[PDB]
Parts: sequence; structure tokens; C-alpha cells
Amino acid sequence: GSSGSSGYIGLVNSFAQKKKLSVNYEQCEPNSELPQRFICKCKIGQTMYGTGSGVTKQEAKQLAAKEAYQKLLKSPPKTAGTSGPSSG
Repeated sequence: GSSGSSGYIGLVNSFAQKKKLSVNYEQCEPNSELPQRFICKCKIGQTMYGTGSGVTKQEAKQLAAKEAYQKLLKSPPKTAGTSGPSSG
């Protein structure tokens, strides 16, 4: 394959869960009748991270993540701090 053994498309999905975050995918259609292109915006906790756009929803939603990923690596979720014997 290419662009990673699996890709970022999934990175986010697993990323959010790890950071007990909330990932959402909004689907908005282009006012203009044609052409017809699906769009999916990835929002993490009511926050705009990435936005994918393609001929099909899937293709869109997918890419969306790719953007959300890099966005995290640059600007992660400002957290206070984790601490506890629950796990070490």
C-alpha cells in the first residue's frame, strides 16, 4: 500500500477514543444543484478540526480525519493532566 500501512483515516477514530474525546461527522450538501459532491466535516467536541470533500460521502468523511489528525499533532486537546494508581 501507500501513505502508511493503514492511513490516518483511522488514526483519528482511534485517537479520539484514546483521549476519551468526542468525534462527529457533519454532512452538508452544496447549494448549487450540480455537480453532485458529498462533504463531511470532522468536528472534535464542537470544534472544527478537518473537512473532507469528495464525490462520495465515504471518500469525504475519510479524508476529513486525515486533516483532524495533523491538527491534533500541532494543537492537541488542552488537558489539565492525568494522574492515578488506577494504571501505571
